Amino acid sequence: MGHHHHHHSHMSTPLTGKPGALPANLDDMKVAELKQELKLRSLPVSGTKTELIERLRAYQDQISPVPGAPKAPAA
Repeated sequence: MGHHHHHHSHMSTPLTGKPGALPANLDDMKVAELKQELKLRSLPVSGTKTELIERLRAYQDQISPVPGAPKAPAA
C-alpha cells in the first residue's frame, strides 16, 4: 500500500541508498533528491532544503571525527 516498488522517476540523484558519508554536491541537488537519502538513511524529511542539507551533515558528522561542527547522535 505505502512502500511499493516505484523507482524515483525524476532522478538526478546518485545510485546510493545508505552511505557512510555525503556527496560534495548536496546543494546542487534538489529537494526530492536530498529526501532520497533522508528517507533511506532514517532521516525526517520535514523542513526546507536548508534543513535537509544540514540534517544530512549532522547524520554524517556523527561518523566524522571532526570537533569543529555540531555533532548529533541517532533519534
